[PDB]
Amino acid sequence: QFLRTDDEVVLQCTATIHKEQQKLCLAAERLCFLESVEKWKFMMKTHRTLLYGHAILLRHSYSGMYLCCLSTSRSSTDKLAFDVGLQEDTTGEACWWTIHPASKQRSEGEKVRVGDDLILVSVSSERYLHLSYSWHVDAAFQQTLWSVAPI
Repeated sequence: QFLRTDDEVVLQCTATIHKEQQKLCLAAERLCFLESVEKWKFMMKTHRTLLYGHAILLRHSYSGMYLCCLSTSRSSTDKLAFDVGLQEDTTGEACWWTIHPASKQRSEGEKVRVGDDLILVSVSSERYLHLSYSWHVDAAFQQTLWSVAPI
């Protein structure tokens, strides 16, 4: 089963809480946060299979808004990371993310499988969608690995 646009997914990263790893889910309601309204769909325009190096939108299902890298750096105590949040507007590059493999055992232009560990690169700011500690998401120079499950 490959990953496709319009398929409702949960977007997860591993966090190391009490020296204990668990899978956390991206959520939102105007910035983004983590939990475990966690439902997302990949899109290519305002159910095609996604390829690595494809730029995509992440549409939040409850709200209908998109995950966009912001200007501001207010959620972070690293001032080189940008805030990530929901935006209704989708002209410009800020709501766009390119998908990359975690592993060398996956190539650019290849089909993105479910259960593939993913790296998500902001088109406008060239930063990664990034897990930060509470736990939040920002856009930073350090990579975080994301995986997608069906929901």
